[PDB]
Amino acid sequence: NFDAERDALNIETAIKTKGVDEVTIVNILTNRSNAQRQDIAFAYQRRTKKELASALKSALSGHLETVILGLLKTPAQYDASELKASMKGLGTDEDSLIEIICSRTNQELQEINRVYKEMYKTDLEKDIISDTSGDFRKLMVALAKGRRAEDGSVIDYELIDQDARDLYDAGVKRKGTDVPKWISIMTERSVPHLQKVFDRYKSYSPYDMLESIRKEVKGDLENAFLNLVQCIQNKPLYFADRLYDSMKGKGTRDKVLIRIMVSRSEVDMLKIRSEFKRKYGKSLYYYIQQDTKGDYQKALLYLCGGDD
Ligand SMILES: [Ca+2]
Ligand SMILES: [Ca+2]
Ligand SMILES: [Ca+2]
Ligand SMILES: [Ca+2]
Ligand SMILES: [Ca+2]
Ligand SMILES: [Ca+2]
Ligand SMILES: [Ca+2]
Repeated sequence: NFDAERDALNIETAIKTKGVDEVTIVNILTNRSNAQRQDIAFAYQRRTKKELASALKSALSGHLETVILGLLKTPAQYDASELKASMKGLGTDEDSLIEIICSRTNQELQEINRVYKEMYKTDLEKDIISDTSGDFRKLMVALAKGRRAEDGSVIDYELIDQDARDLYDAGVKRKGTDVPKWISIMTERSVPHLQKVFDRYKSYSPYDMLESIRKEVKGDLENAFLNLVQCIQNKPLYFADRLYDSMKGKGTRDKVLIRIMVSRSEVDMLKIRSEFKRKYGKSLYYYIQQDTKGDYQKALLYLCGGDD
């Protein structure tokens, strides 16, 4: 039913339309898959002798442009560029770096690592190492390797218990914190395993994993661990809370809102929407409506997929 050549045509027309027909441009790209958008972009370049992304960059502006260009990139290219941007210039955008490095799976990170080097001619790890220091750097480096254990069929009950005690002994039960021990367990073990480990941890500790983290560390490192545990325990809820934070207050933290909507639209948006509505009483759709306007809002609402 999909027709790249045709979509590339309608978009060329929309762009040509006096004043630029954004509604049409949004209606198409926000209602197509990422793979389909890739075909449309190929069909386009052939018809115009110019890259689709490049054409939309000249034709669009503001937050809408940000949404659209992000959508034209493959998942790995998007993440790679968002990562680069988080480290660009002196200083670092810790939140963004953390959000991506903590939430992506091995398969995603492997591709990201590959695409990153091709795009920027340097390894993601090298840039991370240059932009970070201390335990925070250690954690971000280990997670970025994308070498976490795969979901096994056999539940390792003995390991689950030892990991829990180790986590407990490394923090709550000692002066200071054996951060390396925490980094090792939380980056190497499979997600299903760690979910069980965190439950077993509650059998030994009066405070769960998240609260333990708040008690033991601070700064970027504390932020990384909290984000990571959330992604392990309930990723869809993790994104729902970040979505809530980017819109709850004055204005909007557009960069966060956009990245999540673009990067999770084809992954688990349905679950994010469900967790969001359950926790906040109103739909994700509703919050986007109150915080954004114009073609930008319409674009985000399409990526949302519907109201709840
Ligand atoms: Ca217009
Ligand atoms: Ca522009
Ligand atoms: Ca930097
Ligand atoms: Ca900073
Ligand atoms: Ca301690
Ligand atoms: Ca703290
Ligand atoms: Ca707001």
